[PDB]
Amino acid sequence: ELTPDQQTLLHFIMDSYNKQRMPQEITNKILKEEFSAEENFLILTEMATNHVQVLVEFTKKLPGFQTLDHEDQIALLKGSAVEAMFLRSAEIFNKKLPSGHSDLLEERIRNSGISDEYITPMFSFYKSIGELKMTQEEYALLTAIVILSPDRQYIKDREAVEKLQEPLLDVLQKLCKIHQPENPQHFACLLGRLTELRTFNHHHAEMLMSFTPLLCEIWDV
Ligand SMILES: CC(C)OC(=O)C1=CN(C(=O)c2ccc(F)c(F)c2)CC(C)(C)c2c1[nH]c1ccccc21
Repeated sequence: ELTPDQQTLLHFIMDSYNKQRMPQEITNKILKEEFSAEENFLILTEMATNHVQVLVEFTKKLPGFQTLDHEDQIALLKGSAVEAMFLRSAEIFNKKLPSGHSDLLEERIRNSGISDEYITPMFSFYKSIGELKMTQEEYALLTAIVILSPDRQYIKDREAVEKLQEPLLDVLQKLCKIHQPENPQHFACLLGRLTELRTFNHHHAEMLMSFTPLLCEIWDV
């Protein structure tokens, strides 16, 4: 069902998606026998910095992204960093772990210097989106779609972003039909999550209200 053009777009995206730290690289670090809230916060700051570094690089390689106006490119990166981080956290969180460990993961993140006001919403999101049983390809495409969002603040040429976003949505809709052929609702389910992710922008802003040179550059703190 993917056209040849679509197959190659997907392939370039998965090549670049596959350069991130594996879920266990992240999750082994938090779950190790020796734990403190203090080192775990520093640990999370490091992981957030690497996530942004890897996202920056993902935008260099994302087909068409570097044909955009340079200022718009930076604005898309800054407008999408936090949403991208939470989506990847959902993907990571839903990967199988040894006995007791997903419970342990959640409890440590809950005792890392950040209040329950933020943490509870975020784990409900991870578990809910987890029940959709998205493939790696769906996560990758939905990430690209988040980044190429024409309605971000400060974009000068919104039509230019739209022209790259629409082909990605077309690919995603095919992937949903390929991967869950008996679930006609799937694509609409993922459209929903596009909007739900945006709620995290406010929480994170709040959370920070209560860092590394890259995070200072991209989060603007
Ligand atoms: C691994 C990448 C994709 O994600 C992270 O970096 C974040 C992960 N976050 C997760 O919840 C997360 C982290 C690790 C996991 F293994 C997981 F399943 C979920 C969220 C948050 C807000 C706790 C956090 C994130 N980083 C923070 C930095 C400072 C302060 C807070 C954070």
